[PDB]
Amino acid sequence: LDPVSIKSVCGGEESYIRCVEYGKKKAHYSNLNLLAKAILAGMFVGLCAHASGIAGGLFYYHKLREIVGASMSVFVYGFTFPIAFMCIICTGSDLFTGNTLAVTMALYEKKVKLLDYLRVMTISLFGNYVGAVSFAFFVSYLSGAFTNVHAVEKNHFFQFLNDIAEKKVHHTFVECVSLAVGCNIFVCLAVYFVLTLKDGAGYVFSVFFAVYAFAIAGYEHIIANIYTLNIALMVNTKITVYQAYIKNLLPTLLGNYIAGAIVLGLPLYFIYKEHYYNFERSK
Amino acid sequence: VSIKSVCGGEESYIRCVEYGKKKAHYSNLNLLAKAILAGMFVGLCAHASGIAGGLFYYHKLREIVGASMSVFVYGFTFPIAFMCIICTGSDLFTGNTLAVTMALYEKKVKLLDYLRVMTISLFGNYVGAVSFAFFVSYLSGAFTNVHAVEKNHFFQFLNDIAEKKVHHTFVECVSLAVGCNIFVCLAVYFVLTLKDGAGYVFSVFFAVYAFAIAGYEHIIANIYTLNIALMVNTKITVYQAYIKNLLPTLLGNYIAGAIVLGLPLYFIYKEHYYNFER
Amino acid sequence: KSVCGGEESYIRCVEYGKKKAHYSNLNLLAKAILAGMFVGLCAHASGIAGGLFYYHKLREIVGASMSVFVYGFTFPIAFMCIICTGSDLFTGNTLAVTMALYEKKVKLLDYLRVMTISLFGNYVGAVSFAFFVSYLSGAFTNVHAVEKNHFFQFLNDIAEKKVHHTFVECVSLAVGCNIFVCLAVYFVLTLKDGAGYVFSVFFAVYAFAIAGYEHIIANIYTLNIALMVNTKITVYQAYIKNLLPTLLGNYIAGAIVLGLPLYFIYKEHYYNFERSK
Amino acid sequence: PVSIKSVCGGEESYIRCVEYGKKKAHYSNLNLLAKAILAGMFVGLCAHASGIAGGLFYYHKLREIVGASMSVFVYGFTFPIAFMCIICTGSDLFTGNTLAVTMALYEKKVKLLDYLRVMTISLFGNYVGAVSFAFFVSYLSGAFTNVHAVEKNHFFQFLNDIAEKKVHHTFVECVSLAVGCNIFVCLAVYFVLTLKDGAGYVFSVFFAVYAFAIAGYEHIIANIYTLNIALMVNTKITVYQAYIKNLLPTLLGNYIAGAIVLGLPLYFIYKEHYYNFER
Amino acid sequence: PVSIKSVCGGEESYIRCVEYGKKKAHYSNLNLLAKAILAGMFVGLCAHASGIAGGLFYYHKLREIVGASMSVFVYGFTFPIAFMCIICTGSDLFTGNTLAVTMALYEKKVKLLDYLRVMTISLFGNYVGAVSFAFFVSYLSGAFTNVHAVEKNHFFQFLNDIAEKKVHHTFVECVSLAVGCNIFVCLAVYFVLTLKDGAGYVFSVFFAVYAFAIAGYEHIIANIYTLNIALMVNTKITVYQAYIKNLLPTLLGNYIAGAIVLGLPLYFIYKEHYYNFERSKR
Repeated sequence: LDPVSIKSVCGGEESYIRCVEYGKKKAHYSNLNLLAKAILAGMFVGLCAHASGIAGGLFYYHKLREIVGASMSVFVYGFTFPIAFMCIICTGSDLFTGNTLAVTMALYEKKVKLLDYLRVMTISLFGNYVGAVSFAFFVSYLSGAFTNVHAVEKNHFFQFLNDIAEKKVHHTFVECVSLAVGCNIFVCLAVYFVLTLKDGAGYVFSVFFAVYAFAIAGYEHIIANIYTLNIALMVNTKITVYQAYIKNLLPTLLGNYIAGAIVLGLPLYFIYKEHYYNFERSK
Repeated sequence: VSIKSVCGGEESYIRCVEYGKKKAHYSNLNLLAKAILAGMFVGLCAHASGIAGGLFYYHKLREIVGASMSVFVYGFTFPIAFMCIICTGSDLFTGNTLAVTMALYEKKVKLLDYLRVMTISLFGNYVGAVSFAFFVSYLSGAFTNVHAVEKNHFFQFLNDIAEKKVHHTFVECVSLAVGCNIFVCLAVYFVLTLKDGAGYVFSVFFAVYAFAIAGYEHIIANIYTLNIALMVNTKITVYQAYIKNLLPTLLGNYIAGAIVLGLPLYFIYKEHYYNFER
Repeated sequence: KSVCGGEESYIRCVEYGKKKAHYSNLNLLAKAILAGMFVGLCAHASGIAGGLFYYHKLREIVGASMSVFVYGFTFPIAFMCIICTGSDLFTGNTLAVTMALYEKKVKLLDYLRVMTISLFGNYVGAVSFAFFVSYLSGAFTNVHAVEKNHFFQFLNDIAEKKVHHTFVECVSLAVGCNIFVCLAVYFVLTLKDGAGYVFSVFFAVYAFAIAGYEHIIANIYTLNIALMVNTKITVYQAYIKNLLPTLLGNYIAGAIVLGLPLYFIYKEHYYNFERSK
Repeated sequence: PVSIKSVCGGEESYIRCVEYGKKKAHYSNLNLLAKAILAGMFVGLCAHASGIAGGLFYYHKLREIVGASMSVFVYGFTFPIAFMCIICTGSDLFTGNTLAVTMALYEKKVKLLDYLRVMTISLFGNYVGAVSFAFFVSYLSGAFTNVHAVEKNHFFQFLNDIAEKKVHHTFVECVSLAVGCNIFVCLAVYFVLTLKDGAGYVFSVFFAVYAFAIAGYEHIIANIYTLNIALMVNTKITVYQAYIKNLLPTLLGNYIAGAIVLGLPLYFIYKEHYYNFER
Repeated sequence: PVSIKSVCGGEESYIRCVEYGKKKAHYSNLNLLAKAILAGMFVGLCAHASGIAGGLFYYHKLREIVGASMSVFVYGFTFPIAFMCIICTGSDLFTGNTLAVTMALYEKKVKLLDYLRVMTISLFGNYVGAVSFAFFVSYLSGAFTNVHAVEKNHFFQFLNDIAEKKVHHTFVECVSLAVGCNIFVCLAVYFVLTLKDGAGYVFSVFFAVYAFAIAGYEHIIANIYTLNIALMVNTKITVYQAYIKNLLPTLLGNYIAGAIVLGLPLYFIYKEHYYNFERSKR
């Protein structure tokens, strides 16, 4: 006897087509369903961010730092954080960062009209913001986790956050923009990874490595940064709204959109636009 | 030749709805044993993980890394509980909320069966956890106070985790339980959708690991930890255990499983379960 | 799909347990011996590892955490070999052949023959890999210098602990062990894929080990070799205090706490499945 | 019950290799250039990420105990995802192409000019993408700046040390290190061509990449990224040391690894059965 | 939804093995030689990588606190990639193919002449590949050079230690350690042969070879590469202590493990089941 082979891989035309169709479907939903999907996605992001911050603050201890700095903490933070996108995608959710590439690709192919593009993007952005800030208020702020203690021994869950936030509010426009470009490149790949492996083992680990690289690299995300900076504002961490909404979030937003539609959408449309035709004529 | 293993959203929603539905033809007596066995599994993994963490809680290591490696290895070790629970047909409260409540919302179950399934499973988990705490953890002398400071790294850890679980306030434990049960319901959704074997392990692993290393409270693990921390004469009072820790984390886990994930999910997908029947 | 769980698992298990009696006697003995020396192999490995990390100056900071961690990380490879080769190990089969007995698929004499022969073969394999490999290698010998002796102190520091545990302690720890191992066999026969096999057995065994639970077969190896290298123990302590309670506890767990309930849980399904055809 | 064999042997990996290489030259001169640029982009991005990791693990005090141990390990843990992105995106890397297309040629499926067409388009696009990402992201971010203080300057100092060590080798050393690198790389390509699984695709490449990373091997495209960005951030190196001392030897070695060490023996083993295959 | 299971363990994993060990003997002399040489190249490559890792971790100040733990740990984490190379590219390795060729002989599918021929070709190719990589790559690359400076020499000293531990053994010690090594690697071959799924191959062989390496057992090919590179970079050993004190015992023990300790019970257990395979084949 001899077993039978299974094709657990299919790339190229297949993946691009899957992504364009994904972007196409997002049209014939309704406003409420997209709203809810986006809010759930924001909730998941915020939850995994809470978890990763607590890990980091554990490893960001009074004395470890005098030797090791912020390495172990950022590492475990990155290690803990990617579970979120698995939740998001396998729940049926909508992420603004993940929708840039797919839906602008469906736009380029002249399937999703413009008003649809705009309302989908706006609703997803709004819902993600809602989810993240909500989870920042109810679950985190009321849990007394990241609150100041005035004890060098015990306050290592505060400094960490503070530090990270104090880091994201001193860069310049160009810096944040490029870092967000890198972020969205990664997460778009991560999305491409989950629309291509078509198996359980492949999804988890590809998305894991993508998001771990994103985190350990120090890049920026409009949905993660919202959570972090809002909650740091809830604790009276040494930042303000100016330093957060007016300085950082707009850079990250524009960088994500760029890396989504231009850096990675135009090339992919150009390369494959001629094989997406032979699939639409047949059917 | 070619077909895709993973299936999210619609298929997974139908799956979870039917899984909640099937908890109501089991004649009131398989549920009890299934629950007690899941509780035994919980307490077993908790014993193992507490030993793991008391190892990295040594006298001198505390000074430098201060309770980091302990929590990390505890989280790394705890997950297998869920795999053994699911691969055995057992029943767990924190994971039954989501499914049975979705089934309820769809008018495939009544309030009677819903309430009694909830109650039976809760009681079975309590029974299993306390039984394992008595038979294995207390008589094994693994968590005995050896007053010497070199060898007492197994007791202190427990004393210094439960002591934390019992000096919260209400809202705090409620929120932390909401987080925990969101993670858990999500691990269950995974295990129902992936249906592969690879993610069947690693998705649940990562989810439970985040749960543990984040600081969230789980109703069953709490029962075990606190009961066995009572057996060994820690500095926790029996009032600080049942009226400060279990009530709020229970409420929070039910909140999370029932309204946070369930309601919006049933709202996004109500339409597409109305078509499968026909 | 590549996983069913719950019902089909019980049936797979009782069938796997039922085929152990059509086997000839010697074949079963050979499988048991192979499994014993597999256990001894992986134990030698895990021990050299935990000894590497039981270093003179590393102890004074972390104590013994790194060593036991590496032990638990390395050991979870024997049972993969036992399963893939078609062997038969005692702790793993306690549950399997007791269920076949419950459903009236196996008699008493044959069930007990299976148990005796498998235990004997496991002992043979363990002691054989001990003598012919671990003791002639000169790997655990003493050197009388704290710089290199970290491979012997470890042993002197572990079998001096399995020994001093009292009766109920060893019984409960063996219970935990055999529960983990029963779940491991359940998984490895119900999760139908390589990733599933490997990563559902690995975590179970790592937890068993890191938890301080005692296994009948592993402790045989450890105590034999600890006797050969002239550690600070004795045959009395090695056989009476540690092995008999471990055996009793492993059997109690595999055969009562775990198989007696689920048997009642999933009885009608096996019954009608055998009435099917 | 069903029987499954998601793996395949060497008789068909070689054929897939041949076919992949054969296909590679049938594309336009435009989409090939774009694929190359995209692969270089991926490479530069993951190199940025891995270098920031390694520098994070390069603190003042952690150096005085473990030197440069953990940094290389985390670097090599982070580096591998580049080839996943590349292969699943449909893009081509120059090193991978060196073995894939040389074989297409030996079998006489391709001709002598499309080989060079493809090689040069790929190398040009890889250089373009690497240098572009080095500029738009790694120099516009102040990540690898010389802040001039031993607390944070580690992020730069690491690069300095790595770069300096990379450019002080003799001609015969870099060619051999490059040989090893490209061997591992073409072998990971072989893997992802034959195994046909997500677990495979991910981890078979993870291990190989971690290996040629932490072994101190030299890769042709990686080096374009880290040497060009080094020039930007004003390390203690020089363009002569960066181009005539590393890239020429590295390229020669990568090529004589992809196309001789592994290419000729394989073409001797499995050529007969390719004749069996065609008909 | 349809069920799929990949691993058909036990009985099947024997049959395949036999056929495997048989194909090696229908091949030609050029093919098998090239295959062995490629496997040797792979072994030498991965061993160089692993030594560099371990010495990077064997830093002057790290040793005074940890000894040699992290070194061997990362060595064992890095080495288990040669095996996948050899498996997927179709090479004839010695310690591995010994069990299969035995099984093919015991089952009277192969002759004694052919057995000796295949074994000699395999071992010769391994020696060639490993020495070629130890000279053309590892020795010219100055990786393991002596600098006579402790802040930097930690890639040399590591080697100078490993070898200086492999050549203060006695005969029975090395024989048993080789027995163990081969009981591990033959087992790894069994895993990939019977798993038939992606993660199976990689992670099974990874754990097996990691345990092997961390165990301290000796494998005939790796020791060739290591002792030869050490002789190149002028450690404190010589050739007598290389082939007379380590390689003969190691090959002996490995062959014993392959064809006697393991396998022979696998013939006795299953000899019939092979006979169960032809008559119903047609």
